[PDB]
Amino acid sequence: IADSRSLDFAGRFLAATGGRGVDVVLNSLAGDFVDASLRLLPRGGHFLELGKADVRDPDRIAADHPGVGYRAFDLVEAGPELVGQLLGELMELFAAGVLSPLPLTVRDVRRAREAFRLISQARHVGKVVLTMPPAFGAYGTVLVTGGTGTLGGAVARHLVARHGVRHLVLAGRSGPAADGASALVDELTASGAS
Ligand SMILES: NC(=O)c1ccc[n+]([C@@H]2O[C@H](COP(=O)([O-])OP(=O)(O)OC[C@H]3O[C@@H](n4cnc5c(N)ncnc54)[C@H](OP(=O)(O)O)[C@@H]3O)[C@@H](O)[C@H]2O)c1
Repeated sequence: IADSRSLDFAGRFLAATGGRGVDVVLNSLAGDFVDASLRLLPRGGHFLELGKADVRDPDRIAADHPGVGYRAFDLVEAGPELVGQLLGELMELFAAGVLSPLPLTVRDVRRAREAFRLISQARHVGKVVLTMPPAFGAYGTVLVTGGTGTLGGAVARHLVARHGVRHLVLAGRSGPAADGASALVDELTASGAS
């Protein structure tokens, strides 16, 4: 480990590798950091830049730092067919217990301003995720307890009418015995919902 806000790392790690340096260097930092990092490829290797400030020419790097293939890249350069394979390979590993989702700072999308402030102040933890408003869907089941009531049944009619609900379970102590129950079922089932 070493501090990211100084350049001590550059001569701290070459000293820890005994001058061999490393074999690959993934950068996000700009400015003087770019050159200070190439110093950790004395024996050459890969050096690859995510940051889009201070992009460099692969050839004047290969010259000034023999055996260093430099490529600044963006995830879009992979192409959609490759992403699928890569994502397949990753999901294989998440399911094997090798990779774990990062720490999450979660917010409701309607509260997105504050979320971007967290991010722009570097005060988020790991990954920020925004979660959409509540919604009923035609996929999956919806439970309406007391769905033989003044409105509980009226809600059921309306969920299927304008919320697209296609699967319902109405519940109550009486259950089917409730009056208007088998009548409300036939009414909703005719509306296309199980
Ligand atoms: N309607 C209004 O103007 C109004 C106003 C304010 C608040 N609310 C609230 O809105 C909700 C619906 O009220 P509502 O006006 O439609 O009265 P409701 O017609 O009597 O419907 C209430 C439903 O809840 C069921 N129920 C009672 N106890 C239950 C239990 N332990 N477990 C499962 N189901 C139970 C009843 O079925 P079973 O007896 O067969 O179990 C009944 O079908 C209530 O929670 C009420 O507090 C309604």
